[PDB]
Amino acid sequence: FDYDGPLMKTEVPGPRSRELMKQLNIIQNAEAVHFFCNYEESRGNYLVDVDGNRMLDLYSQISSIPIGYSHPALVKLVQQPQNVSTFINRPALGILPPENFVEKLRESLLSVAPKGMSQLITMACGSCSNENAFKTIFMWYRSKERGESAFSKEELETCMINQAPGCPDYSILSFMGAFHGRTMGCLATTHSKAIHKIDIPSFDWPIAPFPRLKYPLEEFVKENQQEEARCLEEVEDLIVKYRKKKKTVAGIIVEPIQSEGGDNHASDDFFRKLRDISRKHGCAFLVDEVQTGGGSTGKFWAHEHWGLDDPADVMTFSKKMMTGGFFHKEEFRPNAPYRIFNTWLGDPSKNLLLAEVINIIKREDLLSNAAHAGKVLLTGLLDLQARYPQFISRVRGRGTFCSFDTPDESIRNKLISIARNKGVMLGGCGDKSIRFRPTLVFRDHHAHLFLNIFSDILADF
Amino acid sequence: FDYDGPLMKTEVPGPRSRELMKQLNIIQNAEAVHFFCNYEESRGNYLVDVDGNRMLDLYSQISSIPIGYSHPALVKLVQQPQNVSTFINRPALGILPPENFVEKLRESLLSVAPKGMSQLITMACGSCSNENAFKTIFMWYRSKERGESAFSKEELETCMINQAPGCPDYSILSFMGAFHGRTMGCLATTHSKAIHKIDIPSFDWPIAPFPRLKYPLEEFVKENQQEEARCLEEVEDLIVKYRKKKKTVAGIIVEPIQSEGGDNHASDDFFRKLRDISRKHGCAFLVDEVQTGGGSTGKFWAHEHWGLDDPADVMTFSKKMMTGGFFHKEEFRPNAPYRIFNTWLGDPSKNLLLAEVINIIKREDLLSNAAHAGKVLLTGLLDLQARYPQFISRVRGRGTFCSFDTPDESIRNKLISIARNKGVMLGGCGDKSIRFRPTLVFRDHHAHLFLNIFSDILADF
Ligand code: FES
Repeated sequence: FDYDGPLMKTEVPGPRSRELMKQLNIIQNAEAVHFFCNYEESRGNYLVDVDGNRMLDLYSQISSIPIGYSHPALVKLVQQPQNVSTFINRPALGILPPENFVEKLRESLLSVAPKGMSQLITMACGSCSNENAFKTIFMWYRSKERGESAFSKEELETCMINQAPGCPDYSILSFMGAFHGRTMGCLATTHSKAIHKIDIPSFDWPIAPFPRLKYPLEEFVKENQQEEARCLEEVEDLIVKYRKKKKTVAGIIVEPIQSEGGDNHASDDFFRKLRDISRKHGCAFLVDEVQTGGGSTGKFWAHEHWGLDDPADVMTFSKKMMTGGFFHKEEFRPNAPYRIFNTWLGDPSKNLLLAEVINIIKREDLLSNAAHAGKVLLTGLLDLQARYPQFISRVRGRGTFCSFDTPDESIRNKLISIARNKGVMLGGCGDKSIRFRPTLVFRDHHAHLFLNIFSDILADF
Repeated sequence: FDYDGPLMKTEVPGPRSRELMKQLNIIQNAEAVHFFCNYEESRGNYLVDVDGNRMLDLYSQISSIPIGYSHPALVKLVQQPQNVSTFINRPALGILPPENFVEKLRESLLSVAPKGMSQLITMACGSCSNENAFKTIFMWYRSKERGESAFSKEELETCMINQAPGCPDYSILSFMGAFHGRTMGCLATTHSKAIHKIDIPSFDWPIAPFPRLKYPLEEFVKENQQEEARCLEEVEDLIVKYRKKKKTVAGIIVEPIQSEGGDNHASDDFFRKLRDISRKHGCAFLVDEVQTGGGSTGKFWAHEHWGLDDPADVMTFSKKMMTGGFFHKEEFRPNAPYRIFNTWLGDPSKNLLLAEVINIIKREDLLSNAAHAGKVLLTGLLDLQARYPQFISRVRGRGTFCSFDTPDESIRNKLISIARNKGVMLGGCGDKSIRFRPTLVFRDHHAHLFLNIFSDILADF
């Protein structure tokens, strides 16, 4: 169920990982590879590599492993003879769903629907979740402008050759620091790192500032309100400007906490006021919970903290949820089939696993546990921040979704490398931040284990 | 392995399907659903629905099931204890690949690499395959223009805010009638049906005509030559035109047989000459084999019929291949990591299945089987075309990738509906075509089962 602590045999990557990396690098650029893994031996919060190292994994495959490695409840699912068909007969779900499709959706995604959103479409990853949410929003916007009218002859002819009016020049507004995926639509709304964006054609869509809070929060209450207000004003200005340019903003996308761009937080007030700005200008409000969703902030969806009855029009998800997709309000339901569509629309085998994951999260109270273990973690980070101000700053988080900055990227990288060799896997986000993304079976004692290991690391650093 | 023929109990959709379709329609638009399926009872070439109907399936989940339903070799894989981890521990493949990653690629995709393409990146579907192929091509074209110069100050700045020169105004040339996926980059190269395109923002990229062959091929040799030469000229004119527009064509994307757009074929000669045009103007030649790939034309990749040692720069695949991805030439390898990247990059459980699928295709000589079973099907279609000229025209195919036209969409849909009630599932493409996409365990005797059912339908029509 759970190993007792990490156990290191070699530096990481070790000799066997380096050999496999060399082989992989023949067929593709393999420079991003950290090391090669023995998933069969990995269990709970512990990842085992091919050199026999066992590390405490606080990165969880870029936040996508919900209840740990080799979870016994999922092992038993794969072992049931009745589930074999689900793994080897993949349907074109849009046209030929399996008998249990709706019941399995009730056991899983529908049991955790966000407030106000009765509709659900499934997708296989976070990028096609967001792309199809964009499309759903453009279709809804044009519907407001035209319907209940038929498509015009001119629209139908021009859309086949990539021309207006069939292909409108509408826009989605996004934020600096955002990350929403890397397919060409998503990528236009992504503003994380130059290397993600460069040499790829884009869209002239509006880009607003996301707030940069000053820390510690109790000392900058007024400065941070002013910063949030200034950003809200620029959002509203942009929407007016792009309407004048004939590039109407049909929707606004935002993450509840910006991840890849550097764990940027903002107050619940900011998001509430942003939701209002959205409604006020007839913009669909798209909340991207691909990384924040699934419980690590202490609530199943992070937008739940805003306490709104109408938090959004569309919400996308993936990663911990195993499958992707988006919930949406009834009024965003496409008016005809084959507009939001692709071959597979997810995968029933992922829904099979997700239903059991959701069952475990509920039965074992793991939302509460993330709040609790996350408070232990953050408390400890604040203490190390106090004791090592020359290395640690802007300690921040919600639930286990925590982070801090280091003075620069070289130190960030050195700390992550040292930590890994000591048995703890950490992720970097932004320039010089270190981020935590523990699985949902991360408990108090894992937090205390990390803190005691990292404390020793700082003392020797 | 397989039943002996279809066995119908009810109209399709029957009462239990119509009840499930009503439930699903509460949570999403379910108007595209044909019926609900019992995949556990489905076997080989036969799909069984929830009302107990057993249909000969000649659509195979939109040409994505490679060796039929519930194949016993695939059943065995899921039953093996050693494989449980591959199904429940999904890795972030770009950073933390499993120990067997490279070896399982040697057992599967690399054992069928196209000529001249040493590189391989995996993706989870056809859309992100084509999206990342576009990006790979744009990065390559820019590298041609700048290398050995590094990224300029201005580029690194402008790319973060969606502007040139960081974000170039390059284009991908695509063909009328094409289908390449529905994410916003793919969608700009798709020109299949207005319903796919309407109300979605697009890119101003060049669109060339795809040859429309006249049948019988034997009576139109000169005209078909001239038609292809006309299209080739128009492609080359578009590349020149768009270079002047300062919207340089970085690549050309084409299907070896256009599927969704209406099963449009062209000669092998046309494709060789198109490949040469691409090279001549320094465009990458991107061949989309998401639907034609995996054996049904008699060769593993449909471009293999062209007989070239250098058939393309990049080739994408998905559907029958279980996983997506693209092969490409070494000169197209990304210079830096994190440019072509996403969380999952495919799924090792699909590679596990695909290695076994490829083993079966080889051991059971299924490429040659598809050429033979396809010839028998096409011979029978030609006979029906001679006997029923009021309903059947332009019979055409390669391997089991066959199709014919009916007089109008209304008749097409009625014939599909009648055939389904008589035990055979067919697909449509374009305005008024009926298409065949049988699985690779479709045999000459299944061709005759279909032909005899369809002959009775046509006599009573
Ligand atoms: S774009 Fe989501 S799986 Fe391909």
